[PDB]
Amino acid sequence: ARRVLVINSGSSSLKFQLVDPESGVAASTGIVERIESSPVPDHDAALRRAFDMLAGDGVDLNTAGLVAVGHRVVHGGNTFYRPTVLDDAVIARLHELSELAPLHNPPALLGIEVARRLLPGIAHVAVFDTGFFHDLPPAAATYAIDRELADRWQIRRYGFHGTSHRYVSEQAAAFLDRPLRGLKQIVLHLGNGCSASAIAGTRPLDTSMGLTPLEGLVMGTRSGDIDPSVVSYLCHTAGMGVDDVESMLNHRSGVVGLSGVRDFRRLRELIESGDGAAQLAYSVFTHRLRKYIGAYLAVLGHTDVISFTAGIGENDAAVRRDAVSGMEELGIVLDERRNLPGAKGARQISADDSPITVLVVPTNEELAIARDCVRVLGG
Amino acid sequence: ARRVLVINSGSSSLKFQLVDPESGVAASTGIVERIGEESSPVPDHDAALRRAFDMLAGDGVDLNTAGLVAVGHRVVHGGNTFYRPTVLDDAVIARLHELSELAPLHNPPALLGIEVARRLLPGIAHVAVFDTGFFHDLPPAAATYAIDRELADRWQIRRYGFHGTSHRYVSEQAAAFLDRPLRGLKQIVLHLGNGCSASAIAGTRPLDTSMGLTPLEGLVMGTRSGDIDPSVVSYLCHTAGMGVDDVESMLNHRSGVVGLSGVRDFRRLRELIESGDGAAQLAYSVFTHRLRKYIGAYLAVLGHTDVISFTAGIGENDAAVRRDAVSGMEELGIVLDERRNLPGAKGARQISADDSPITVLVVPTNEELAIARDCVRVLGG
Repeated sequence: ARRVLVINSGSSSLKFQLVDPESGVAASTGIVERIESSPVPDHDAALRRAFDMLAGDGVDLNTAGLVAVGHRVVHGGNTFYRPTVLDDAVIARLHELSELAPLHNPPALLGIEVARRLLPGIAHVAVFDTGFFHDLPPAAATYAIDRELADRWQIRRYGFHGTSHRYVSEQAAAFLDRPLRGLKQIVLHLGNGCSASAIAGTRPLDTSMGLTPLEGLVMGTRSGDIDPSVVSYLCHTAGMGVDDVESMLNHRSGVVGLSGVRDFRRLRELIESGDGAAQLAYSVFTHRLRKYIGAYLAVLGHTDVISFTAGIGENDAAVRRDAVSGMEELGIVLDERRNLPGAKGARQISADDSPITVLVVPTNEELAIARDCVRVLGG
Repeated sequence: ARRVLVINSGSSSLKFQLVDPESGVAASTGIVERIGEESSPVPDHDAALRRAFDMLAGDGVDLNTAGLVAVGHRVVHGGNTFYRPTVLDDAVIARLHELSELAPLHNPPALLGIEVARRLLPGIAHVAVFDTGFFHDLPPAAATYAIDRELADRWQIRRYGFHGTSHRYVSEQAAAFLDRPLRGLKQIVLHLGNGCSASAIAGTRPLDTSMGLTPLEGLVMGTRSGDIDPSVVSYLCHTAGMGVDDVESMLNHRSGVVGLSGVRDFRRLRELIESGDGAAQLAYSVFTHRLRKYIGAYLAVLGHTDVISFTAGIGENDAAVRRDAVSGMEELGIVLDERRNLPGAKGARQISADDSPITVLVVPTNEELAIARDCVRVLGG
């Protein structure tokens, strides 16, 4: 029996999961936090802690049938898109992308360097969150700005949550018992970050995030779509700097910017007690999502299935209902008995007579990455 | 017969028209160009308007016997302050000056047009009409961006929308073409010209629109980018060393169709495509994909939709653009008819098949007439 250790290395925290790719069982899962007065000063002590934690649940990596270490990287730019076996020269090369993702890419490189020292007798593979969308058609990838300037600095729509969108699309096909290559579909990843995609066969046609993960849907702490003139306008009126504006749009916007709350489950309570700011944030969220659904129906022309996924998507009945209500003339009919809170697994939530099928499909990024590692190392 | 003089006062040029609001008949039309140039006999805005009186005299208008009753002035941005057609006086003009950070390039020359005209025609009433007015009322879920609330409130940041005069007027003509009251109709309007925008409308109330805080947001345009990740500004500061103000200017003046292909006129674009140019085909396909998305989005906002209308310079004339925008949409209720879509006819006309669940029209826009009828109405009779 064989296993893959999957790592997600951010700036103040580190996530890990040890998983068997054939059965899908997770032997051990955990997170190291707060990497100021902390027992974990740097990234070296952090990986050492994860080891102690694995030992504590009865795991030993010499006995566990370890065959690979998989590392998550947010941005592969225009040059890294397939799963990639790591060496010295590939790693040096990866440093050139920090321009595109300065908060997220450098701590992943830290995680790679440490893992390679402490575990030199095992192959290490990088997997890129941008990779599924590398082949977007040019009509959808190209922004309408100065050509020469765009090509020089590699500006285009990159897209994110690629591992999740590809996994759900495959599982939706299996649930329906139909070949994936003959399907057209829409996927909605609703978590702390939010994005939508439109997919034909095995190839994506469009997606809601852009150059960076800021664009598109309304999120927990990010604005999504906004006129790029806000930057200039805030400079000339408020005397705000460019770095200040960008930071406000990433960490002090979305639901928290409108209502003061990040935690989506608190928002329902505050609405029932008559808080006006909370009701406005929920309806701004809902309005943006309805637009992306209609826009992708037109892009596709004919749509077989629509699927909800991630933390909010798999669990929030009110959200799914408010996303597609009043759309029967477009082909969507929801069934209230089936859309009930508290259900489990892949399931149908639309009426039997709905022209377009609607599903909940749970996501499993770590399991998809483990299967990617084994494939690249020769089956 | 009574008549109104309608004025559009830009930085380098001034447009005008003398029109009868009851008959729709335009007695004189024209433009004064190259204002401020060393070569030019027109050094400032005072001389330009005087030039315009002479052309009217040339065209046969005896100004003292023409039955003139108002001057209509168009202004791009009214903020949250001015949204109805407004009788001008010196107090109103002072309040307008304070709004110029919302429109640094377009608002100032329109104020100059007002001040010159009040001095030369002091015994006629003057009226301002705001391109933002129709959208002042958007529902809060469509008007509000998802950013820091205290911040948005202090600096008056919201979706304002533009092409207001055109969207309203076309929505009224569509209802009239069909023999139906406006209050019972849900409709989409597509204004495709040098600038481009879309709206979603329920009776007399707009539900959404594609331009935003400024005219930069939404569809792909002649020289403007439309939608793009706001992170471009940040990214270009750090890597190409560009200043905020130069990015803004690039996004407004060197993007769009021109940025991708080198070309302006859409009639030139077609010839380049049919001759096989690769960059031209790409520019046009990016333009088309963005437009298809806005049509789908607003079908979902409305829920049920009665009619879709094309208008302005491209919408009224270009039959390939219409076909590319709505083909392949039969499962959404749209069926186009090839024979009615052909170039040649002018005037309001149907282009969908007789049995299409959703009706599709071409409806010509007449912004000068709409503005003249507003002047007469606010002046009490």
